[PDB]
Amino acid sequence: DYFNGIYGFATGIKDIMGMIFKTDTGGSNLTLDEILKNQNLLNDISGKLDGINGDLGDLIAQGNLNSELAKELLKISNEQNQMLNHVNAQLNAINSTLNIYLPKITSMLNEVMKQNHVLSLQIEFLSKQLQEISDKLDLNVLINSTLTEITPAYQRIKYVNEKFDELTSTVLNELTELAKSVTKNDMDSFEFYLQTFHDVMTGNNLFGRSALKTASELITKENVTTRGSEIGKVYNFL
Amino acid sequence: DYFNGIYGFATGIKDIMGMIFKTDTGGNLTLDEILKNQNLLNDISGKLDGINGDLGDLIAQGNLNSELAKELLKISNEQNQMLNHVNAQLNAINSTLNIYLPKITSMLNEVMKQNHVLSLQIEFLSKQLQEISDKLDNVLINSTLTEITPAYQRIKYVNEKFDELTSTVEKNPKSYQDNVTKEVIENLNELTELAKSVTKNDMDSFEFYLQTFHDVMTGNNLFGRSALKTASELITKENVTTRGSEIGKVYNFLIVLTSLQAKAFLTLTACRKLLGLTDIDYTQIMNHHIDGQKREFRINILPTLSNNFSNPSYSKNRGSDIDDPIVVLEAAPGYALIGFEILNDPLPILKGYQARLKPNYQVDRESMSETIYGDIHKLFCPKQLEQKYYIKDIEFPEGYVITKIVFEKRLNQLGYEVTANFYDPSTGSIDLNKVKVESSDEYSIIKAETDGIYMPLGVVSETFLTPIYGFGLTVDNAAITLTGKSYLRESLLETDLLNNETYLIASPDGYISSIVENWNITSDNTGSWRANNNNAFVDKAGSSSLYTHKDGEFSQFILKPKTNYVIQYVIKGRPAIYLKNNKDTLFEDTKNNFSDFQTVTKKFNV
Amino acid sequence: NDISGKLDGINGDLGDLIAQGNLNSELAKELLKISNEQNQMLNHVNAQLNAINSTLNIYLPKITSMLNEVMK
Repeated sequence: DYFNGIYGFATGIKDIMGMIFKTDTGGSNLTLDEILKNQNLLNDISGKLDGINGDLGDLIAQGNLNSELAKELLKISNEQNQMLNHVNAQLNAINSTLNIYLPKITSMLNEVMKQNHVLSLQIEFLSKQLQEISDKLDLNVLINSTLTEITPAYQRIKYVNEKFDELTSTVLNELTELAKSVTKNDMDSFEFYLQTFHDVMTGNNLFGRSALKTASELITKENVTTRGSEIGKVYNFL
Repeated sequence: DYFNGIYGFATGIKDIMGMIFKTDTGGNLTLDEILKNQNLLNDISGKLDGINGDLGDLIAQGNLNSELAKELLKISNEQNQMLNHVNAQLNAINSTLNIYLPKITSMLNEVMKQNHVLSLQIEFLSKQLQEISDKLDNVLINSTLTEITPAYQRIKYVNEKFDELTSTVEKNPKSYQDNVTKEVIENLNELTELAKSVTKNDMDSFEFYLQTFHDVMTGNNLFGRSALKTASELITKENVTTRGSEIGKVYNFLIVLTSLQAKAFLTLTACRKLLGLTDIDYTQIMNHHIDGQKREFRINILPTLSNNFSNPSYSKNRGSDIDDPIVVLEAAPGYALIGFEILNDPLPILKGYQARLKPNYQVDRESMSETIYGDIHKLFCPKQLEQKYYIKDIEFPEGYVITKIVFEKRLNQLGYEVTANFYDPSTGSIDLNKVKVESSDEYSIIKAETDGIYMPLGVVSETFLTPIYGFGLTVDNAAITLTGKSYLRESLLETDLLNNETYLIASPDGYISSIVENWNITSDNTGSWRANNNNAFVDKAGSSSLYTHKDGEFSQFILKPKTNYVIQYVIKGRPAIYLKNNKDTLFEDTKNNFSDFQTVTKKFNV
Repeated sequence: NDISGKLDGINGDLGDLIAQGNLNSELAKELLKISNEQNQMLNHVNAQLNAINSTLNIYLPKITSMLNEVMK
């Protein structure tokens, strides 16, 4: 087929992002963590209120007790039932929101994996056209320096990409855990590695050595006798 | 607008730290409480309470079989456990909304405000430091890269992310209770999470990176190679240059890096308050660290650096062989020459800045002016015949500031004469009677190429605008170089390398004056600009902007006859700009369409 | 275990007194409020003591034998 360029890849991505951004799940003001936390809290209060109203109910229906008192106990049984009813209200809403959500999500993950497979084919050609280069390589300090500077960020991004692909091609906890790690606000975040990757790529990094610059050198090292021109090989890397 | 030095930045920070340090958040939270659950819990609590209330009253009104009174009590405990456990959650939520959020949102609000003020004072310098790395390609060098980049990346990231989050947290604590949005809560969580990470005592701590940053900066690092020392090296061995002197460039670096840690410490202070840990006054340590970087700069690097500065670019231009031009840059009585810029966009132009001096070679912002000289290509370059260039490195003695430079080109023989007056750093008065004069025997001559000669181009100034005591023209490549000698050293040592008040102006990027009044729109008031309809209004595009729609127009009344002026404006969209006389049009710009803001530069002229 | 043991038998005795009636209304209330305070505290203590007893009783046995085997 045609390869539709970086602009092409990047728009293809933007599209899938949009598709995700426009998926309407249960539009609950609260997170996923807050729904499963609240589900457990309410499920427990419901569980306990049931067995209390159970016990209080058995006491009333064992009779043998004053009329006037049997009334007050009944009024206390109604209040208790109203409260269990009002609780199961909350817990129904939570359980039906989850019943909307997982269906909306599993189909959206499914679609993402599909639309992503289509894009990964448009660049499949070039794992084999880049392998052709490393085979024919054999050393600066300027080269070694940008390896040490980038590989941290490269490894995790690659890892998180591949592991996300592997987990969606088989659908859910394993996925929500990776999700939790990718989105956690701490100094050593995914976003941090994603940013420093770009900083290294463009040379916004104190000394101002872009990796593009350093990669370019290695490719134009006059030992590299593989097909294509310097332009091609570098643009491949890019 | 004045940059108040490192001392200035660092005390600005110390102040904000104090403001945080004196915030009270008295009283028990994880900060993992679902604040959205307030209504849910309040309701369950409300109902459970009144039932346990009624059942309680029944027990304590006696009249009740013993065996039964037991079972009812066991049913009261079950109920009470549950009410206790609920009110736990609901207390935490009510205190977070009621005590905590109010004291926190006002403190974060203030920090964001006082931090915006500091970030402006060094905004100039992300663009003046980027200018350097663009124009850049030992073991001692490689070693401080390996030593610092880990710490640099973490500090920078955590600083930027903390700033981005504190500016977009909701500051109205009312906004957090009752109808709070996923978005309002997510900003607060994102902040408390980053807080938890910034303050966590482990081998990969923020404090650890903040310490090793300083250790590398001062050369407490086995080898004893300071980063200032290495950063100095790279800059002095520059094959193609940027504006300013070695001193300026290095002191720029010094500012960026101190500023970074300054805010590292502020971020740290902030995060500890958010998490309600015991207060640490980082101020003492922060100041010790920043002070050491200064002394290391003042003692070990500074005295090796040049205060020379030159035109950073060149330009191929053809001049006149048949013109005998005189060009005179003369400051007014009380004023001194501060710097120049050759540019060629409208035409070959030499811009000259002047101003009145403050003590210790600083400049008086308000007293500051510029003048444009035209066709300097006829001064600097010949066209078909060789040009002789008398070369002399004119230098005056300490305490003298250059107040006039004259260029004379006669029969393709260019010369210059410099005048300097005595200046007193204590008062910052220039003495108009104590003048010295030098001019340009020893020369260099460039032969004219058909194509042109490389005339100087770009801003000839110090990084921070400062009066000058040397000046000269050099020739090569058929290339002409203007060089001057700044007083930046003498100015840094009285003011900022001593922790005294410091008043530095940064070399302007463009024009700083206009004959147009209220040429820079910022507020809604447009002063001298008059609108006509509600079709014409001020749009807040970050930096504000005149806006027109349908027929909406803005006008301003004004020039000497038969002279050339330069018009430049920064425009977006599809406007029409006129200099109309109610009969003639003197200048027109329609037919220009832009997606975004550009700058447009033209000239105009009985 | 000790705090639990003591709190239990007091709340036990105070509980029996309330449920044997014969008690002024206003007073029977205050004694109930003093039973809740006591019960909260006993509940909160038995929380800790349950965790401790299950760690020692279920968990440690199954874990120490599993770690033991793994080491071997």
